[PDB]
Formats: sequence, C-alpha cells, structure tokens
Amino acid sequence: GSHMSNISLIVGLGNPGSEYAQTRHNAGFWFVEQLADKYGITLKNDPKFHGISGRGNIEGHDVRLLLPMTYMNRSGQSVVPFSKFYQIAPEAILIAHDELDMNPGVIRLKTGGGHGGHNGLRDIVPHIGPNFHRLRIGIGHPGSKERVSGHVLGKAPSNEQSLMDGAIDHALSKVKLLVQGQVPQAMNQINAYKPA
Repeated sequence: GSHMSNISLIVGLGNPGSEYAQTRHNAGFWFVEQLADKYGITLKNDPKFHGISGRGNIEGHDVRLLLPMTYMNRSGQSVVPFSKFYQIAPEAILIAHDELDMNPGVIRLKTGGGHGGHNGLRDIVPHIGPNFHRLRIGIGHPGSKERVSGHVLGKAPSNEQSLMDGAIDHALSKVKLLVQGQVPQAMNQINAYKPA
C-alpha cells in the first residue's frame, strides 16, 4: 500500500469525451495528463475501476495516476474502489480539480476540508473522508448557482486558459516534493505562484 504522506496516487477529476475535454471542469484531467507525459506514465484503459489509470516512477517513487471515466458526479465510483484495492490511504492521495472559489492563474495545495460545492469531490469525501490532499486549480465563478453548470462546462477564453495553463505547469514542477512527502514545502511553493 501507500506509505505515510508520500503521495502515491494522483487523481485528476473531469468528464469523459471530446465534448468535455476543453471545459473548465476538466482542469484536473489537464494536470494529470500533463504529469503523465512529463514522467512517461502510460494512462491506459482501466475498466475494472471505471477509469483510465497508470503506474510508473516519479523521481524514484512508485506512483499511480487515475482519471475517473464515470462522469464527474460519480467520481467516487472510481476513486474509492481503486484506492481501496491498492491500499492507498487518503493521506497519500492528491486530487487535482477545478476550483470555482479561486481566480484563473491561482493554484493552491490544500489538505483536508469539504467539497466546496464541487460535485466530484462530493462523491469522494463521504467514503474516504476528507484527509486527502487537493490541487485546487482556480477557474473563477460565474456569479450565481444557476450559472455554475454553463460555467464549469464552458471553454475558458484564451486569457483565462493561459493563466490556468501557467499555474498547472508550475504545479507539475512541485510534484517531486509531493511524492517525496515534502507536503509543507510543496504547499508553500505551489501557493506562492503568481502568473505575472
């Protein structure tokens, strides 16, 4: 299984299909797909766990990557059995996700807390509890609750996309600290990111 707070499972939240791939609610997929490319981790079909998953070495540590293919609001139907099967405790899990409550170009590492209204996290916390780490990728808020769907399921304008892409790239550079268990240092260095 996992060991301490070395991160050994990195989950990206999102929806399956080309129609959702460029939407804000797929920010977690963007991070994990980019991470997989950086480290040469193959993301392959994983029907048993309703996802796409991979396993490989990040900086000398055996790490698994997971993209649920459940649709966002059923993400726990992938994350929970996967983490349980591989005996990965929440403390060794990082979940990357879009964050309505932060600006595009803001990114933060958080440990614990609730779902903040996020429908993917809402499907995960009841089962494994809150004590996993989160890479909160700011996407902004559309105003009202009524608008949250056409917002998260929208394709950001280019300036916002650039801001998010730069923040994601910064976070990729800090995964080495996370897989090494250096959560405090990673939190400081991720949270300090500015776009300009």
